[PDB]
Amino acid sequence: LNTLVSELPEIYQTIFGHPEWDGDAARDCNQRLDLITEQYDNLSRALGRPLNVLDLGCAQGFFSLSLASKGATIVGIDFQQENINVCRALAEENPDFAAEFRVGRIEEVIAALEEGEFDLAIGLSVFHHIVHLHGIDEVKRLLSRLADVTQAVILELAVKEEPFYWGVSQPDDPRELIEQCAFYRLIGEFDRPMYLVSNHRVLINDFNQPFQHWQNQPYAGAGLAHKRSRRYFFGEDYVCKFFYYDMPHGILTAEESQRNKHELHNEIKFLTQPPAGFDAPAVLAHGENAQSGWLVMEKLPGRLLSDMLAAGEEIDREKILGSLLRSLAALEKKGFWHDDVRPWNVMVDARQHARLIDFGSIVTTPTNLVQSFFVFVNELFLPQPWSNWLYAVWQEPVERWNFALLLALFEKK
Ligand SMILES: Nc1ncnc2c1ncn2[C@@H]1O[C@H](COP(=O)(O)OP(=O)(O)OP(=O)(O)O)[C@@H](O)[C@H]1O
Ligand SMILES: C[S@@+](CC[C@H](N)C(=O)[O-])C[C@H]1O[C@@H](n2cnc3c(N)ncnc32)[C@H](O)[C@@H]1O
Ligand SMILES: [Mg+2]
Ligand SMILES: [Mg+2]
Repeated sequence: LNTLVSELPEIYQTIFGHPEWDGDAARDCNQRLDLITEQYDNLSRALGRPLNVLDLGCAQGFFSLSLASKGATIVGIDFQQENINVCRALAEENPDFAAEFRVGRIEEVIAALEEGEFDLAIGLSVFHHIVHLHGIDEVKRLLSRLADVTQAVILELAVKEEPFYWGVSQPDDPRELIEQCAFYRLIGEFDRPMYLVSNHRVLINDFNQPFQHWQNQPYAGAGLAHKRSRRYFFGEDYVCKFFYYDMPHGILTAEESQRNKHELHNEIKFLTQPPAGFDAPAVLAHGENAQSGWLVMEKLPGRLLSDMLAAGEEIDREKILGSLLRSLAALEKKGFWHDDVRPWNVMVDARQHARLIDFGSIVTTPTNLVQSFFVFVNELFLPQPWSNWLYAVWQEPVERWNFALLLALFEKK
């Protein structure tokens, strides 16, 4: 071992189980391990078993042995013979660690990966070299591939502003390397951001679950209103709203950024403590960091009224309207209003019962929202008896218009 460590061109990491070398090492390593193992455990638990882990550019093997040290079956790749020779030496000293090391290039290793081989892959301070060599677009395709064949990827990414010659080749924002992947979240920063990424699972600390589908817009036909700053992930029994407070390319203004904040805090305040006698979807998890915030809630069944109308579906307008008026009256009695009641925020189930979603639209201060509900009634459809209903409402003075009165009048023929 002694000789193998002199044979290293550089001592990059702490050498595992050998404090004699801790001054020679360029990187102290512990702060980043505690974040990596914290995520190892989360995903280990969610999968229900120990993990297969791929350590890309493993250096002197510190992170792979540290993980093998907890039942992980690891593979370590580095393109320097000297590095792996040290890795195996350390692995031989720890003989019951399931630990294997290969001399290889990340580009080829990733190219040859089959889906499921590894649950977790780790790429710390290595992709910048590859961006310099092969370019931004080639590295995005490597990382898409790597995310597709694993459940989770941890990356620590060098940034352009660093005073090295390869800095100029890097994108403006390190998020440019991973924004094409479905899910990403910043989990730390050192002296360099560290991201947890996945194309298969929502990875929040208390909510680690696969998703079947995700979208970068709220509904068919929403356009680009949120400038792609909100992501929506659909599981079996949940929906996760993930809002970025800040985006690459500077595209989100300060006001757009506040909008993402207010709307999310507000929804959480509401769903966390909803007014008695109001069936609101349950909060399964929520949190935020400096970059973003998230809310995970129970998935209501059915389809958006907007899509049912788009597909020309046969709907019961009486049942949709009554159920929707019953809950708007109910909210109103308890001092709440929804300021965005439109087809695309109404979910309709198989029995034609209608529920609101998008509860960040809730305000707690009436006629102006009733007025606007007439646009909704109009989008919904005037035949009778709904022409009479509406004229009955219009005989009252506008100041008197509210949802109790819309509902009362609607219950008379
Ligand atoms: N509880 C839920 N159950 C089922 N689907 C939901 C639920 N919450 C949200 N959705 C779906 O996710 C989409 C986005 O949700 P929502 O409309 O609440 O987000 P938003 O960010 O407020 O967007 P916008 O205000 O632009 O409509 C909805 O259009 C709907 O398809
Ligand atoms: C700066 S280090 C990072 C070490 C370790 N992941 C960490 O952060 O502690 C970069 C490592 O990646 C290896 N490396 C760089 N480019 C590589 C490539 N294309 N293929 C394989 N290994 C590479 C180097 O040999 C070196 O050990
Ligand atoms: Mg909506
Ligand atoms: Mg909304």
